[PDB]
Amino acid sequence: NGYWGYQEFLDEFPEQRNLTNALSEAVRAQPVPLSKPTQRPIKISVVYPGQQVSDYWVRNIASFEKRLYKLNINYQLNQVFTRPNADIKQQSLSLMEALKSKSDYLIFTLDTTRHRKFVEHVLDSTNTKLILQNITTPVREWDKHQPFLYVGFDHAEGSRELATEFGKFFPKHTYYSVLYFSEGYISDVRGDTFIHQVNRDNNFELQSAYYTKATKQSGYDAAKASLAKHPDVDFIYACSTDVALGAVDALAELGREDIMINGWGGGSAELDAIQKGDLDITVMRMNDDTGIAMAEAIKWDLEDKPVPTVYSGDFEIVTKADSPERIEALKKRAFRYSD
Ligand SMILES: C[C@]12OC[C@H](O)[C@H]1O[B-](O)(O)O2
Repeated sequence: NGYWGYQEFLDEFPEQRNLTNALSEAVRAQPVPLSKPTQRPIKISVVYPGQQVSDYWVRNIASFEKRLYKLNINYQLNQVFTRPNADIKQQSLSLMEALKSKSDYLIFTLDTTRHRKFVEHVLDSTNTKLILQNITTPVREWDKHQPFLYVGFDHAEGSRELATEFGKFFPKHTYYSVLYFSEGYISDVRGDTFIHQVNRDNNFELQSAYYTKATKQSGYDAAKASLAKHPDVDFIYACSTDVALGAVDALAELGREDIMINGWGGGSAELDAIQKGDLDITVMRMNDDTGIAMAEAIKWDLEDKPVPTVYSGDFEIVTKADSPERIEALKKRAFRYSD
């Protein structure tokens, strides 16, 4: 709460549903280069998390850049990567550092339930247009001055999808445990969604839930702790890729192939795990649509057209039973720009 649902926000503001639908159609269709020429190259700053097992951020940037080049948009890209185990203070520092640069657009990610007012205050203190990655639920407080774009793949949707699938894999009252992200927005929107739906619809019983540092090692450690205290579960729900892959390592170590485990995002490492059989299911992002959306949103802004506040991309479900052909087809769709 303090957030709009994606679909709810689109229901409340039809103009926005039009703008977002239009953007989706623009993403789907062939590049249509910049109508109105620019005065000079546009300056773009990026603050993203580096050194993760998840390829989402790097792929995102790659697709963004490809699409910019095809729209004949002339840009300069200053990329900053935050070291892992980087505090939120450290992230905020990287962020101010990037604001010094006085760029036209700033693309970044930050926990908005832990640094809500910080971001609200950055918003009110620069002419740089902000794009918030990996969030698709606009903040209610910010009605006076929303950022230029919230962009991502809606966490609650993907979680609902996973919930529905686990509902098919297992009978009512199944015991399970959860591996959250770090405390904050992602855990709330991927984990609690899942727990709520699964409890309400299938009467599953949660045996334990653990926060992580959002790293592979942490998902491994947390899986080990969790199974040490609660060995008897039929599956573990993981809130993210790195945590899932750590947990897979732990499950192999403890010899627990009787436990099911999901991925979250469906990037390359996950798809490999799925094809190996290590990961049982995932919800796959059609990854590149969000890089392209951002490039399309900047075009419109430069052609002086209205830009929607939010854009979410779509998902597919993938299981270890899917054929190589299905997988390759999905990769063809998701990594069309970033390969
Ligand atoms: C993008 C992301 O969101 C949280 C984490 O940064 C990534 O891991 B992930 O692939 O599970 O989704």
